Amino acid sequence: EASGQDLVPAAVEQAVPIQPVAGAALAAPAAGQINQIDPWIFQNFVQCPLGEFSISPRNTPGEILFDLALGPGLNPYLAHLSAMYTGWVGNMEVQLVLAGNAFTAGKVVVALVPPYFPKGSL
Amino acid sequence: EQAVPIQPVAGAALAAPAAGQINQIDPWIFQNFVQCPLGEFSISPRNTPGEILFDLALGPGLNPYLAHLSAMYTGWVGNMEVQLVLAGNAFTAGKVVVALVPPYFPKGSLTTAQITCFPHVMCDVRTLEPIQLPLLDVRRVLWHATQDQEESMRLVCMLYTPLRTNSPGDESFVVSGRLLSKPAADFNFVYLTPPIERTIYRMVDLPVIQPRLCTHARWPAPVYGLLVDPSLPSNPQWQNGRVHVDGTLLGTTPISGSWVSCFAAEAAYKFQSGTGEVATFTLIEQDGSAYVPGDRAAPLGYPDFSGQLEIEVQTETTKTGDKLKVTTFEMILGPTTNADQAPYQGRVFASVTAAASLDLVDGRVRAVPRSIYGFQDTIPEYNDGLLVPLAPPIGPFLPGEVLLRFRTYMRQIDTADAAAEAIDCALPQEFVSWFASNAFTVQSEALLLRYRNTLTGQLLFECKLYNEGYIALSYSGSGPLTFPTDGIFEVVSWVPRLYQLASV
Amino acid sequence: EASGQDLVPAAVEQAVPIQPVAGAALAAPAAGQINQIDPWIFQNFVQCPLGEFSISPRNTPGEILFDLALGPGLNPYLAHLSAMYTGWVGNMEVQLVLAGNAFTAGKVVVALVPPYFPKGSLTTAQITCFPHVMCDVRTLEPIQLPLLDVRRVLWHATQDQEESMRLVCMLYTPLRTNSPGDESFVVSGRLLSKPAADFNFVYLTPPIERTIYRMVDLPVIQPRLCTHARWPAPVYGLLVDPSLPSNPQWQNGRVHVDGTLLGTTPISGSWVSCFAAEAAYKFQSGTGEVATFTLIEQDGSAYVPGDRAAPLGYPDFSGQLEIEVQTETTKTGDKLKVTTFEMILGPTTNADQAPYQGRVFASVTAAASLDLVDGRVRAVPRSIYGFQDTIPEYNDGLLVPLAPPIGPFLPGEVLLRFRTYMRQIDTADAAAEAIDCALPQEFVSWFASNAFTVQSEALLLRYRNTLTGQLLFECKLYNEGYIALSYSGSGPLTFPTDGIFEVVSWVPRLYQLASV
Amino acid sequence: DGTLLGTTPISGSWVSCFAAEAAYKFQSGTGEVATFTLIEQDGSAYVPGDRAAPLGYPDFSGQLEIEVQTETTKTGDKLKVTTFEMILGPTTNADQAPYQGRVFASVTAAASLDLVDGRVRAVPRSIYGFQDTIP
Repeated sequence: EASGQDLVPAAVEQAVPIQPVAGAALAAPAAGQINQIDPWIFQNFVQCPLGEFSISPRNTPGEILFDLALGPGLNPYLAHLSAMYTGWVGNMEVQLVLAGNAFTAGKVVVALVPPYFPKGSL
Repeated sequence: EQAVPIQPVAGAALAAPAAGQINQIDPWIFQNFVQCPLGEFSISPRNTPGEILFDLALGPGLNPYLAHLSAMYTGWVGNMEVQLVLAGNAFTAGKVVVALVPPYFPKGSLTTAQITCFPHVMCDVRTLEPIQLPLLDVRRVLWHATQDQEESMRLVCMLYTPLRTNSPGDESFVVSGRLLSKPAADFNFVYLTPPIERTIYRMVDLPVIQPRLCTHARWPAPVYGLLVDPSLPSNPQWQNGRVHVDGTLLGTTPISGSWVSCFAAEAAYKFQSGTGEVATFTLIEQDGSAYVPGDRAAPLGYPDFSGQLEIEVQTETTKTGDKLKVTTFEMILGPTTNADQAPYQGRVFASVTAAASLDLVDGRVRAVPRSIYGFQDTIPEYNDGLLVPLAPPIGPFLPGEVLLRFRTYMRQIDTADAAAEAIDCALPQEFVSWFASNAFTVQSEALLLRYRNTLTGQLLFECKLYNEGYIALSYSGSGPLTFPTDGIFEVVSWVPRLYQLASV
Repeated sequence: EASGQDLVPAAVEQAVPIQPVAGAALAAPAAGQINQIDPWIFQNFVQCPLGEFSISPRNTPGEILFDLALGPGLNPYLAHLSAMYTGWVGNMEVQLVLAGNAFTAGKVVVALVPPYFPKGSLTTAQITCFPHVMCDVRTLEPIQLPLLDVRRVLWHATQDQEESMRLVCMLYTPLRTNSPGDESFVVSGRLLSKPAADFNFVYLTPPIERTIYRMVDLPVIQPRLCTHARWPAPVYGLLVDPSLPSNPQWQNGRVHVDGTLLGTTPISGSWVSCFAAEAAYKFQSGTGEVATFTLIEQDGSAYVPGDRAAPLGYPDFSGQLEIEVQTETTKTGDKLKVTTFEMILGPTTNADQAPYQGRVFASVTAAASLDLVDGRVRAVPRSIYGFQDTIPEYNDGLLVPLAPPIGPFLPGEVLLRFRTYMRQIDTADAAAEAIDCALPQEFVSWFASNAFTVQSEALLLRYRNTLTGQLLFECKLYNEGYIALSYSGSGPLTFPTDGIFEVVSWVPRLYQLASV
Repeated sequence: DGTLLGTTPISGSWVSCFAAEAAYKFQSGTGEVATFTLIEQDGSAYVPGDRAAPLGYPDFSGQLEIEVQTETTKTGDKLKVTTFEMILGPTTNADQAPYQGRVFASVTAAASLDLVDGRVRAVPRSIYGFQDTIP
């Protein structure tokens, strides 16, 4: 552990109110080919293409920090396998590493905006 | 946390026997906190203990899945459940007290010993997790009605003990807090009803028209650019283009855009051996309705700028061959120490400079302005020399806010002045005839407008619309800054009048 | 929980060595009436009248922070129920909220001093011999501690007479800060309190009006509308200024908090800076008309030399002032007429100017003899020539008993002046000079006609601008009828005149205010 | 219950006196003439409402001698408190508009008593021809 605990260690995936969602079990009988991705990609996390952002004190409230859309463009692998295949399915797990100095404050909110929502202001 | 001395309070089990239906709620609302945007605050080391940070009442307006869901139903009844997040780190100190004031209480100032005699929690500014606490529904009628802002249990949050922290040279460490709120287990709506749109829960949405096309409000000519100018008078009392957000029409503002700067009247033409053909118009509202001296300083549409202007009038001349003809006249608006221009009473004297006794005929007239002379952005003489009930000056801006302008240009006769200096209004007429044609209900004090470019999408500034009918903009420059005139105004939310914008 | 735990969270009532004490079980058979107090008062704590204190690094060790005595004056309820009943009993529970920044140090000690102990010194050597508790000025939670009722009579009376178990604390070892820049964190305290298991009142009497636990009500009227107490003119703006003398002894607009007048403060708003007198008009070949005014109270009652240095309402500045007088002259055709006299205050090298004895003089530059018959008349001012805000010669040049100077202030506190301007007759410049009182005349006429009971040393005020609803400053009000405000700037500082002074809570003298 | 009928001022000093912006001229007849534009005594502006006059305006007829502070532009004199002769009753000839905020005052001075414009409050010095009827 670090030293010390005048920080706030959120290690728990907070409870988001959204049902589970079926992945490549709705595309197995309608994509005429068997496919799997190397089972050692599912093991370690890895930085997205768009990986970095900064929260500087000049950023007012409301400035979208990182607006990243689900797809193969969220790994260096899944975006480099997705040049062979034509199409994808399924879920994903995203980490978020923001561990600012112990002399800071202020809070961010992450919102799983659904499809077909007009891009723009938010 | 949520240990306050209040008995449980029943809802939707006390108003079911006397309510036709008891409708339920999409059960994915009971599992998602939402924020009422007047539930934000920012403590700062320079805040004396006793300020009221947020004061908000129970209702369906605290949760935009209810402010909208309450257009289909007649009445609501039940509890809510709120939580407060304080964003402070472990090097701060100083308490904050949240109190559940009951729903019949003389509003006003509560000194820091009167906010703790209520039921209340006290919590530090070093608490990570949200401070959950319930918002029960203490009422006396069975179930409230949705189209009726009636009293209900309020939350008040007071800075009990000042903040004590260090702070760098920028920007002095505000401890910001937010509030969120979701329906409790038994918040039910009562009677289903065809959804009427103009219920009293509606963000005041502004017309989607670029300020370059909207018709100006003080001179009949399109807008030619909007700008800020801290050098010009910062508290003018123009009498046109003055509409409160909640619909009312301050001053002499007309609901058209064509009534502006032009009056209708019954004309009285008579010849004199001096200036010639003088005219004494007895005023009237343009549409035809008679005019009586009332609370507004002049008939609807009269000008509100001092200086000489000519008017164009159709005169049914009784000569031979020249039956009908539009001629120009000459009228003086300013005091000028000799002029019986009493619009407040309904008499305006306009003359010409003609040597012939051209025999006009009296009758109804509407007088469109043709050109100003010696323009002065100050009040004409609405009475002979006395006072007159007029609209109060625009304001008051927070320290570090300047009025937004909507500049148009006007015709002008002169001899050496070439630059066409001209007038500006607070809101283009397409906003006046839009706030008077909806009668929006007004939530607190000011909307957080935003002027977005239509194609690039990038913001330009965050103007704050004060519902007394103007648009303040945070600014610190020295000279008049000019903005692009091809964006779009769009609202964001309500906001407390103590809000601080982003400097431009 | 907070973040984090480099603080010290004393949540436990420390063990005080004192037996339990029976409350309203010794007054049940000797108070011929059943009584209970609303059972929802026993549930939540609530701030006392005297609730606030401050531990600033300047406070040496030994300075008593809060010395509060057990009684009904320790809740806003128990002090508002105790206007009906006559007498109380029983225990109480007091909290103590001192949660200073995590960069402080220093410790306080709280000692349940028993009754019949001589009030006064209580130095830092004999505050630990009592049954005490030591607590750090960093403690996070509130620190509960009891306040039992040690007594020898069954139930005390509800007049301040009785003596009960005070609960005094003391800045044991001083507060010193540790953060690396130009700031020491004054730790503010709070004090919440609730009646114990068996507090109870005894006999039910009529809720008399002028009772003893009226907190304070300052009149809800803007300083812009009030009337000045040193010149018949409205108030035109309040401000703070260190440049001017910060210890004057104005003999007008000087009332205690409990109404006791001081010096020569009138009760009217019209009696101000004027006087009634039996006139004596004569003529001589020099200046002309001479009036030997024999002073008399403005209402008509005869003047007498007393402790106050002048008749009620006599002007307490220095300089030449004109005067309006309604006189009935003998000249035919013009009998009744108002005329203007002139009177010079202060030393004049010809000074039988004894407003204390009862004689003053006026002189009009009349050519002929203004044949004016002597007569009782009042004299209202119209203009001042040589203004000097200092005490005039109340005797010829001798000593005269008068009101003490406005003080004393803490280090860094300035008098808060309600300022007005008076008509001026001068020759060179055109800046009408300014006079200023400590309390507008409405406050004097209000305190004089209410007779509150001051509790400890001062009332912590505020200033709520009613238009917008934001505070403006945190000014403290001493009992000697002046409003001290903490301030550090060099030039003056003017405040708006729409605020509503509202009392917040009692407070000792050592309360370090919030600078502006 | 606190309501303020009529035009009663709160401060006990606003009574029977009014503040106004002055505008002196000197006609060659009666003498100086000041056309006071009335203003609420605290300073805030005036608007014709439902009370008869600004707060504190006197409600008794009779020619009233006011005493007012003024400033002159002559030599050796900078400030001086002078008097005026205001008429309060109907007087059968006066463009007096206490409701609209315009009141006349004059003196008897053959010379041109030059005075600079400004803001002045007219406390009443003396009355003459008193009547207890509304002006």
